[PDB]
Amino acid sequence: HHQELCTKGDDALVTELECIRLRISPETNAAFDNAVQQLNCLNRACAYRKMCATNNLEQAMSVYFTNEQIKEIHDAATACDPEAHHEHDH
Repeated sequence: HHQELCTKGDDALVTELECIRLRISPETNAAFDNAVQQLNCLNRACAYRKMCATNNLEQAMSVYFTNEQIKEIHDAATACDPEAHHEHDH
């Protein structure tokens, strides 16, 4: 859209920031590391949020992990919950 670059603001993106920094559990480290390596944001939230914007990090990370894997790191990095659920969803 436009105003959809994570409309939960930088604030909740910072919440997710800490829920990205929790080392997570999935291929998160390997995958995003060479992913946000691409974008070279260093900060993995730049990566995650730019996918949230219009993709970016998903290149290398998605090469490494599978769709199901990033389902995990999805709810992992947003809910800070990489083990409990592969998908919290609701």
